[PDB]
Formats: sequence, C-alpha cells, structure tokens
Amino acid sequence: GSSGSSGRHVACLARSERGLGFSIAGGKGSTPYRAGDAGIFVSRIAEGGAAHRAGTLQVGDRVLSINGVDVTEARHDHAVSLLTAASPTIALLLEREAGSGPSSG
Repeated sequence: GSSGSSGRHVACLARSERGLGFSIAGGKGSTPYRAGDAGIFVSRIAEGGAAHRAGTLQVGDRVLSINGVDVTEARHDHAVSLLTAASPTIALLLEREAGSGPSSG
C-alpha cells in the first residue's frame, strides 16, 4: 500500500573563500522560498561541484540544523553566521520528504 517516511541526512562539503557552491533561501531576512514557510531551503546548488557531486543535496531540502545548531526557524543572517563561517567543513541537517503525493489522482 502507501507509505510515506521521510529521512534526515548529513551533508559535508569543503567551504572556500571563492564560494561553497550552494545557496540558502527562506530566512527571515530573505524571501520565503515557500509561501507560508519561515525556514530555510536550498535555492541553488553548485553543479559538477561539491554540493552537487555530493548527492545528498537538492534545491528544496530544508535545513533543520547547521554545524550542530538548530536553525529551523532561525533568521536568514542568523543561519548564515554558521555558513559564512571560516571552516573547512560544514554539516547541514537536510530533511528528505517523501513526496509521491499525486494531487490530481
């Protein structure tokens, strides 16, 4: 029958002064990636790069935490404070929601 069970994963990439690769959207100090959503989701991803090559990153996934910090309802700038951080590693808790939700049918 039907069964919808999401799953949270971990994404690790090497940040660089040139620019990690992927971007964020939704933050309070930014545009609501999703009408009615005050969180943070991937707006862009660096193709053939780190965020992309990774595999566990896709434009849409919401960022629950960042570098061991709950940023579910964190402000845009707030969340960045962790991303913009000068660290060779960046752990992002992404939540993969099981779509398969056929509205029409």
